[PDB]
Amino acid sequence: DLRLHLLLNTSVTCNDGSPAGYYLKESRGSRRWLLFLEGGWYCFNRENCDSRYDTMRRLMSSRDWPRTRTGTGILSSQPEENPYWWNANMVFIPYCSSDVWSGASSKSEKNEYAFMGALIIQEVVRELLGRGLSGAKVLLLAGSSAGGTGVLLNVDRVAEQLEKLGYPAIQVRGLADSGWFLDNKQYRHPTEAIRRGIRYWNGVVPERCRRQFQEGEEWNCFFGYKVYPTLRSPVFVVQLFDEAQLTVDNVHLPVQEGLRLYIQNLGRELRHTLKDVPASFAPACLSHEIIIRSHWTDVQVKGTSLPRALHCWDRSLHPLKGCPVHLVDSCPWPHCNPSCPT
Ligand SMILES: Nc1ccccc1OCc1ccccc1
Ligand SMILES: *[C@@H]1O[C@H](CO)[C@@H](O)[C@H](O)[C@H]1NC(C)=O
Repeated sequence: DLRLHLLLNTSVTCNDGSPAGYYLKESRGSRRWLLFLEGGWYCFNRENCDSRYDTMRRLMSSRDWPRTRTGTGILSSQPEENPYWWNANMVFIPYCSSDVWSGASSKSEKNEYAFMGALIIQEVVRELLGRGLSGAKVLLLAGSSAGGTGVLLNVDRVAEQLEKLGYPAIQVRGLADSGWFLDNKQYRHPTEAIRRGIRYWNGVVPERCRRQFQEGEEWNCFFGYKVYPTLRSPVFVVQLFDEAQLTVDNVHLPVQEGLRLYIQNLGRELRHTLKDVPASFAPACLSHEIIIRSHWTDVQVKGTSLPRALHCWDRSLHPLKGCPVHLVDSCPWPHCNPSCPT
């Protein structure tokens, strides 16, 4: 169980103006800190956000949040469930801003909703420094789905925040799970929704990526293969046949030739975008998310599991014999890897 803390600065808020927060379980014998960003799609205009407020309200408000949450997967404290970081300080940051963690705009007489994802992350970091984060050696910013894209947009800002506050010895790193998407052609007839959302949210993207693509084109920085080369912090990417990617591509699974080629080309393109990413784990499976699932230990690429690959990453940041960090499947069809989830 991680315990809820609502933010002391009550001007940093969920969509509806209620306080944002975080769930914490401390481990005083450890200098490692794991901050996990929840996902859950997004909303991009007044009518679409009103719909979400009716039937997905925990993703827009803290009013009904429980006082505790169970840590699962990489957030478990049990070595059998979490071979990687079972002894770490654990933080779960709920997603209540509907802005893929990019916003910095308050509720006002002009704005029915507040979109403060980027500021929520900053304020969680700032309040944690008083509860032990000041003594950390490593801060791992992790996240799944919209939270995985949120890692890519925020990891370098966290590094900058800690340097300017006077903690230059804390090593900031990122782990982006199921947040690496392609702006490809649909199978039957996305970038428009992000382009509209960014204006609706006052969304912010990393500075080097913003300077490459310039005004009006910041939406490009929500796509992993375009924003990742601009990042300075070390980032491990977990992603080949992602179900959210296929949903936006209008693919629903006796497969004819046209769809067979479409699916095989998608896997080849994903593989291509990861060729020059040295810390990555990309199995040939149809699935979505992995790192907070209890059975995240079962899947393997080339004989190496995800917890092992992350441990090898840690060792590399002190090539390694028998402990690889770049693991991408080469076979071309979903589930050609025998260890894919059932
Ligand atoms: N909405 C969004 C949010 C984050 C990153 C990209 C995004 O574009 C939409 C999208 C395109 C392809 C596959 C999945 C989603
Ligand atoms: C509370 O958060 C807001 C938004 O980031 C900021 O303007 C303000 O400085 C914060 N308050 C304090 C006391 O730090």
